[PDB]
Amino acid sequence: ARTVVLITGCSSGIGLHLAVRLASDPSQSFKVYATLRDLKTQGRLWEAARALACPPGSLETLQLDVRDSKSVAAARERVTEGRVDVLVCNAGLGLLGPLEALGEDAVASVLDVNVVGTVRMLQAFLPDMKRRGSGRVLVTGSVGGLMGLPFNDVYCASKFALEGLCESLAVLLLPFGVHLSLIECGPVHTSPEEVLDRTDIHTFHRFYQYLAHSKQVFREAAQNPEEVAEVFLTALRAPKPTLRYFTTERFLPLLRMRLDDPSGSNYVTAMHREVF
Amino acid sequence: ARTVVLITGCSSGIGLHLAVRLASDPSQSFKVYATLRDLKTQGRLWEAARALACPPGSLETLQLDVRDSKSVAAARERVTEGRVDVLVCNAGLGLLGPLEALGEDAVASVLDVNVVGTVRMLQAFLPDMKRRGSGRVLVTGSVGGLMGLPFNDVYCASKFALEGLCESLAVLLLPFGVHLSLIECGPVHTSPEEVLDRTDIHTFHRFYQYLAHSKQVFREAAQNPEEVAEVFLTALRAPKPTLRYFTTERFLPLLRMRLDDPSGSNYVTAMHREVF
Ligand SMILES: NC(=O)c1ccc[n+]([C@@H]2O[C@H](COP(=O)([O-])OP(=O)(O)OC[C@H]3O[C@@H](n4cnc5c(N)ncnc54)[C@H](OP(=O)(O)O)[C@@H]3O)[C@@H](O)[C@H]2O)c1
Ligand SMILES: NC(=O)c1ccc[n+]([C@@H]2O[C@H](COP(=O)([O-])OP(=O)(O)OC[C@H]3O[C@@H](n4cnc5c(N)ncnc54)[C@H](OP(=O)(O)O)[C@@H]3O)[C@@H](O)[C@H]2O)c1
Repeated sequence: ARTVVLITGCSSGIGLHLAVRLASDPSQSFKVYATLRDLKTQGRLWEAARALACPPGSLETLQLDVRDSKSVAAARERVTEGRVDVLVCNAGLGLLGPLEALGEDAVASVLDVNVVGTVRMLQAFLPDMKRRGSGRVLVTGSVGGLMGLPFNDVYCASKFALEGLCESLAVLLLPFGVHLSLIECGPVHTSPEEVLDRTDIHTFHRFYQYLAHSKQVFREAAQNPEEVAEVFLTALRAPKPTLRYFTTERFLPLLRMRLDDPSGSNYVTAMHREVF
Repeated sequence: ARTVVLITGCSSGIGLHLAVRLASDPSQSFKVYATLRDLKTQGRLWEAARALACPPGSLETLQLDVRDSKSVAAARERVTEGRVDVLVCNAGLGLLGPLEALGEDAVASVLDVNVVGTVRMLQAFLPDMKRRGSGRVLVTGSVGGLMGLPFNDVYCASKFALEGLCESLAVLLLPFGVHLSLIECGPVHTSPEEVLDRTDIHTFHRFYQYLAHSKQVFREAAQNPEEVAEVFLTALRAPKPTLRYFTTERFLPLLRMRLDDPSGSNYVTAMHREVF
């Protein structure tokens, strides 16, 4: 039988690229349920699917909004095979700006989608995997869940939360045969007036500096989503997958500095200088 | 003038002990606003305050429920001095059990109180600190925000989120004169039928094992809250405070193992063996 994959957030970026990479695999090993918060956004996915000649029936789209457990449960029921071999929790939101300029609703949304939405997926799909003694869970991670980034406080909070969620689950899941892995990505190729009204002029200036620095890092280091999507495939095919896969080695040095001074002083100084 | 301190979650545990330690300081240097989600729980705080002979006016209680920005803003307005020198974000919730047995509401609450509630406090109080070029923010942290613990998936998610939140803020706040620090605590001295209905028998058994192990760690290693509260004082008086203070060195070895194998495999195996 085919490996059934269900992926969240497939309208663009990594989830879209992974869905068509799997559905178009030359071996035809995978059946992919590409889920999207809003089905009106499915056009790029189908344009990409056609461009890679995904065979008819290799790819199916479902509406699945991870903020609603009813949407999660209805998409689970639509899996005609009655099982999910590979669950990919990829749906996510960014949030950028001075902490005091972020709306309360925008903050709550990032946490609900990024964190509670993955909890909702794991509650809905983990129990069947545990009973079967098999299944693979891949979660899209970020360098921002491993080290704090200025002006990405809430986004980072959310990615760090996924690290804690997944590591805690991994400790239990070790002898169940169910494998969880984070795919740690760096940058991937996928109004000033309102921010200034909500913060001070110095923070606003630092924000500009962050943004100029971010643009340069992206221009120099953003990876193609095909390259990132393939790390998911690598994790899927490992007989004994590790908790974390890194899509690049570029941030490891910073990571090691961070990890080697538990007071946090070396990291805070080094990252302040790197960005500003 | 006195150092004005506002602390969240003062009904018991660390926040209660810190509030009276500060209010009763022999130098009478601090004016403490001890805030509590529900004022009906203030009795132990006042019993402790009397036992340490806090001078009249050294300690004041305000209702402050970090889930509501209106409650945050009304308590801020009650600070008669018009400034907060030291803000202590300590309010928190635990959540223990099999991930599939946790209510959706209980999950959302842990994140809203532990993460969005600290964001709400920082939005309300950081701007005045930044304008003044001074102020200290202390956040109660946990060993669970530094490494994942089985059956504490959502709690850990929330503590890891605070690490990401605070580290991201610290990178920006470096040149503003506003100091943020996490106080990293280990264990501190502060129905089966329903869990079994929501999970499988094997997970339920592992849960028992976790709980027996947890009880032994607590019995052997829980620190007195006076000792933990004093680390907050240490951070407050440091001229150049670090991002993190540890209340104990007991988990550093585990922390270093975790940090030295970024694949996460060594930690997951070691912690599985430690608990089970
Ligand atoms: N791109 C990078 O530089 C980078 C780096 C490290 C990690 N990552 C991670 O990669 C994942 C995918 O992002 P991309 O692939 O990089 O970026 P992307 O295009 O932002 O992908 C995110 C996907 O999540 C979906 N989504 C948002 N809210 C959702 C909800 N409530 N329910 C279901 N789906 C929802 C988005 O769709 P709608 O917009 O239609 O809601 C979009 O399809 C994210 O978890 C992101 O954090 C990205
Ligand atoms: N105790 C440990 O073993 C340990 C270890 C590491 C870190 N910590 C951290 O220490 C902090 C304090 O806990 P303790 O001091 O250890 O435990 P605690 O007695 O649980 O303290 C938590 C305080 O948070 C309050 N709280 C809960 N929801 C709130 C809300 N919505 N608004 C305002 N306050 C709220 C609680 O009051 P109500 O119950 O009345 O809401 C209580 O006063 C927590 O952040 C905890 O994670 C504890």
